[PDB]
Amino acid sequence: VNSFSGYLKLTDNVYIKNADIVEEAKKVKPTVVVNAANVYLKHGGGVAGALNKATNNAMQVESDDYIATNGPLKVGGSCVLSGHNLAKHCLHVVGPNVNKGEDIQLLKSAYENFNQHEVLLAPLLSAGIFGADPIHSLRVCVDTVRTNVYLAVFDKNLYDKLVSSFL
Ligand SMILES: O=C(O)c1cncc(O)c1
Repeated sequence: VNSFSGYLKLTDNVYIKNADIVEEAKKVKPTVVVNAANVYLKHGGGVAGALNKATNNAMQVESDDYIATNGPLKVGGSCVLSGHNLAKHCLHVVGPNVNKGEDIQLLKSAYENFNQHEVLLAPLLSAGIFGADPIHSLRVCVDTVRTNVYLAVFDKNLYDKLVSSFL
């Protein structure tokens, strides 16, 4: 049993809810929250900007030190950093950004990072301002992630469309 409440079960291991991931992280304090990161860990907008704002910019300060030491992530890659006041850990995952021309096939590689963690609170990778079709992102998630994933979809309209269209 875990602390996640009000989710809709899609599969054996994937659950979904209409929720602000920031508000959900603050309530649950999950072991892992996933950030919709870019390779530079520049948390300017969407999930990353909202998560970073909720940490009072401590996520960005930590991220800048990580990049100064290690250089940029790969598209499809990830790193584990602090979850600050939101979670134990933040798994920063880089899905491909369609608005930068990145290979959508990298979305499966991005989701494979989730399999290193038994339970996660996450957004749909490459959705929102990353430009991918969220229906596609949910299908790749279900077909890739084997660990237990609790998806927080920000848009009520989109949430209802994801549920209604789910095969
Ligand atoms: O994860 C989301 O629900 C999301 C919704 N809108 C914009 C965005 O970048 C992400």
